[PDB]
Amino acid sequence: GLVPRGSHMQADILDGKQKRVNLNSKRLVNCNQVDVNQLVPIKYKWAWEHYLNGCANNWLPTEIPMGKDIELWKSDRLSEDERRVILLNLGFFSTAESLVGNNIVLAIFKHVTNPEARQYLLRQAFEEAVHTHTFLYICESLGLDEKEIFNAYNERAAIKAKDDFQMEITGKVLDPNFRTDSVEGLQEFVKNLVGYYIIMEGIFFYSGFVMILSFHRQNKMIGIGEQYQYILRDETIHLNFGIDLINGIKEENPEIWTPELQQEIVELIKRAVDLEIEYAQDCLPRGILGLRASMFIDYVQHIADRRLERIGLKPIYHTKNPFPWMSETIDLNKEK
Amino acid sequence: SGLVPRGSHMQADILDGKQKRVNLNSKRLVNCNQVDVNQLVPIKYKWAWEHYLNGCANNWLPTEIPMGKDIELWKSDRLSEDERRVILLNLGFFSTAESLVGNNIVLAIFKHVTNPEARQYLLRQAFEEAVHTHTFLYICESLGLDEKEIFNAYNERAAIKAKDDFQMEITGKVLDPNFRTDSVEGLQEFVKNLVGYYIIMEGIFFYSGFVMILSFHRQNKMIGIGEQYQYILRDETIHLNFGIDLINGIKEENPEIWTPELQQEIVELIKRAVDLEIEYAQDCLPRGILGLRASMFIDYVQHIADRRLERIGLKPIYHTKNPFPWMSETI
Repeated sequence: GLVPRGSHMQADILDGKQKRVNLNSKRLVNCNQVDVNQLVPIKYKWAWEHYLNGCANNWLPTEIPMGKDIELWKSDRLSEDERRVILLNLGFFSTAESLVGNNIVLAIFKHVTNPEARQYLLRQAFEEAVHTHTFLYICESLGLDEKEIFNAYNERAAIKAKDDFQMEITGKVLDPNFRTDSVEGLQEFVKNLVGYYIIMEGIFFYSGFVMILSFHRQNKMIGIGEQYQYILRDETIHLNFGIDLINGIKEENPEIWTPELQQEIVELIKRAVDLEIEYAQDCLPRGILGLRASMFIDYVQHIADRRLERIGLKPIYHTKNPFPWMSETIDLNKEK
Repeated sequence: SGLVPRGSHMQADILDGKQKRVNLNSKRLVNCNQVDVNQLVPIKYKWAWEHYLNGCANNWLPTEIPMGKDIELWKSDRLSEDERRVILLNLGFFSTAESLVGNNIVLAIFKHVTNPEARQYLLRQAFEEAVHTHTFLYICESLGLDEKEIFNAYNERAAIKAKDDFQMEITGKVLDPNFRTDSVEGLQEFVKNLVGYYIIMEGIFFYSGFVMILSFHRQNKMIGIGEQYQYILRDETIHLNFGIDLINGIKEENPEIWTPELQQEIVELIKRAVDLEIEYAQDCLPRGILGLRASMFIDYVQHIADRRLERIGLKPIYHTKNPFPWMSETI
């Protein structure tokens, strides 16, 4: 257990040694008593593990062949109703990933005063960029009008409704005056976290996944499908991290978790469910093979219940999952 | 290139929403509030997108690089006290330097680069900083170093602190929650931050260290650390090229900011960085090690400074030769 002479670096600023970080002084928010620039010693092992797991999931949209997708898209084989599902989903996702990425950088990162959690955030934000690249790649491959697709959240009411809601639940976290060192401020911050991790990534995205992966299972648009499988694998970790972060902040700041905040989070999730159901209905006015709006009523309620449970809230809908295969692809894409 | 099929268009039910489609010619690198920043398309800055694609093609993780030979050498008496000093001081500086760079991308740069393709690159770059930070943790754990001792070096070692303090100063007022780039003064301050982090920190302050560590690698010493630094160098080369492109792009779009006064201030900042970096090299090398002496870094740091100056349209000022020409070899 012995190293040779000179294996330590020597300080010439003696008072500087006090800036070594006390592990137990570290906190997820409002931590100004220790140096946030030093990674060590790691306190939140869960955050570090999410980071390592994400790093092991590198993929690039350009590694996935689109030849069969292009051939199918350009043919007359797809019904207009099938195309409608694909186009609306691309429309929503093309900008939703940028909304998530921008929120990580511009809202979340400043207030998560912890280096190991920030490491994960940097991986997460980069993954959003990869997802955005996916939608560009799909548009270019299929010869879609890229501006029509990317502007969809400004042109289609059911998509705009979801993203206007997102803006509302973002709160004032972007404001130069926003701070998390009041009870009210930290509560607002937690609502932003619920909005992005639980609602946008955990409910809005998972519903899109069923629509697209339903095509994949029918051997239609399998290039898009494979890309969405990779996206789902990432989003599984994003969600797990977000849940851990919310639960960690609650534990360290129990005064924020009032009946009032609890009830508001429940109402926000209810509003998300209604908006996602309305979106599914816009995607499926008549339904397509293997996909009807009524199935999404049950599915969206089901997953909302699962999200509520994970952050210590009671399930409210009690519906069953009409897509058992999603759980099996969820199983295959489970975090280590 | 096939025909657009019937029914393959997304139909609008908000009729005036079409106005929000982004006009290519309206996009700008800074102060762009006339178009929607959330939509990537249409891509204007091809150079930014190219840097993004290049970074994505460079994936690596430190845990993929075996440390067995490095551990054996570190435990042996075949590495001198002086060689250990060079390694430890560099690990000390780099362990927090990448966190500083990444934090600045997120907390200072991203908000004000009002362009989605440039932001795609920034997210890739910030993730690469995280990979580099991981690298230094992994080296510490592999070699059984005191991790708190290494990561706290920038608070404990004067020559390291001097570099990072200068870095805090040149960061300017960009972190002020009310800082804005929509004035000549504001944009000049922002450009000074870009020079500070891309040119000075990533383009000069990393370079004595690269030379020192890669010199060990060329002598077959600590080849595990060496390989990790080779991957870091590959990333850092793209970081620098992006930063130079961004600075030059902002200048082109806002030429009124590039005043003789600003040009002179930037030269003076780079001169101060050179002095600090030479002092850091002197701290690493109180005595010579094979092919490395403190005096060599006077020539080298000045040489690379001249190269950085040229790339952002400023005249070289030192005119020194490069004593480490092998740094320009491809691996």
